[PDB]
Amino acid sequence: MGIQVIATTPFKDQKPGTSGLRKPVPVFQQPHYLENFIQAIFDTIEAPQGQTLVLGGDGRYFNAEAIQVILKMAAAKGFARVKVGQNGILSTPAASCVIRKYGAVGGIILSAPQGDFGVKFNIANGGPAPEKVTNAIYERSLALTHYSIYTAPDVNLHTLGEFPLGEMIVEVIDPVADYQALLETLFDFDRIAEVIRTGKLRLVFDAMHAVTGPYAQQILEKCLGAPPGTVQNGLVYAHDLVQQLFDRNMILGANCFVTPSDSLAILAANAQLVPGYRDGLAGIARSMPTSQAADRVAAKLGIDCYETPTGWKFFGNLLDAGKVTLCGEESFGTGSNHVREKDGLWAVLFWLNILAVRQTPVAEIVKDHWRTYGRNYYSRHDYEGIEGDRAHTLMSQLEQKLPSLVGQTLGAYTVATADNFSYSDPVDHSVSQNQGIRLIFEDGSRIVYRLSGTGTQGATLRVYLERFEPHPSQQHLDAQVALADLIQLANDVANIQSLTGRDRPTVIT
Repeated sequence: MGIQVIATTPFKDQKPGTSGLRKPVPVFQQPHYLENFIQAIFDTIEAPQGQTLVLGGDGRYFNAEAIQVILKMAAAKGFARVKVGQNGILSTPAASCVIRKYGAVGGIILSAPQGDFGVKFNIANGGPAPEKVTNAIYERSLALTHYSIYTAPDVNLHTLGEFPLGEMIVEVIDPVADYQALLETLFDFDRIAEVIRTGKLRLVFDAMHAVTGPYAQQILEKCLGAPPGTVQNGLVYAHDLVQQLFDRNMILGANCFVTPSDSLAILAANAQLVPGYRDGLAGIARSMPTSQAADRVAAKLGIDCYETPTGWKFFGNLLDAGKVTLCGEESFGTGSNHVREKDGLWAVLFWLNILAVRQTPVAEIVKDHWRTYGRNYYSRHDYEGIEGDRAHTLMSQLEQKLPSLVGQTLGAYTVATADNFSYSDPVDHSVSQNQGIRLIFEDGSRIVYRLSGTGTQGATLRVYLERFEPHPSQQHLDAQVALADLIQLANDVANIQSLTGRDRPTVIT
């Protein structure tokens, strides 16, 4: 029955941030809440005329109804076509792939405190929206008096094809096809299927949930022949398997978790074993608080190693410019220039290709990596819920002390660098300042302090502890034992206990 203007009034906290707008499901269900935010997104696209929008999500409650609103608003917007996943299903790496392949203007990914609802906006290069766009969406969400939508019955998404909706085409694509074709240009799927068939080696992963869901289903079990039950539908630690180093399948059993910090280093050190990275890496990038494990690898390969502020956001300029091929973020995962997002399956397949070529279990690959490059012991200590400006007093009192720290020896560690991390973008030349305090020692060890959640009633102080151990006989300690000396130095110099009243960290990774 056609395009309609519908009056609305602003909501107050439609401020996206790093992963898009994440609110409890009832908050997104408020009348006009979703429409307000989607309207604010579309008002940043100026020339939708012949453009394509990508659309999908992770199933889960409210996604089905939300995709129907987004389609109907896209038709009113004037998009030529919306590539939407079958049954509304599209993963974040898949959407990044699909956006990049077809030149889409961007995409809306509906994925996600456990139980929240999330709306993410990705732009033309396939990556997350930069802050200048996110802030523009939030500001528009506070000034809107109306929105446009095409009133029509819901479009069925069970079967593939092109379906009309106004002047717009609703193309229901296979969620996995394009994305699996990209993964097949990067890895030897033949050799991966072989090492699963023999079933002698555990499966390795570095991002939580990488070995679950319908993508890991179709690729690992249906395509690559893994035994049913391998993929969970909605764990042994590699450091444990190395300590325990001093007939039935193995894939189907436990999966071996390698931290994103070490995984990025190992993957880069074995990159030339796989088809997609045989000619070599252009460079590596990690978020600043990620451990320096990949630094040691880049140095031996003679490639640059970029240190960016936390976010898969800053990786984008380096990947587009060809300065970087592999990248990783502490406690989040790894990825490459094949897409513009963290990719858990990519790392899982990349590990499985290494295991198939080197013919050796994960625990030996890791033990050998540390033998060659040294181990970067690495734990994060979170102090959650400090009040607002006591954490700010902690960071200021420490920032004050930093110039005098340089050159001095505190216990066993000599300070090479004590600074407030700033990043000058080698492409943007945009400076990001005050991204955390770094104590960098000459032996290669490090202590990093960052504040998070500034804006809430409370803030979280994060302390990153890193000890570099070159001696192979010292490379299988318990991480907290190995870090004990750096721990009590980090606490003393910052005066954590005296200035926050906390005796224990809240969380210790």
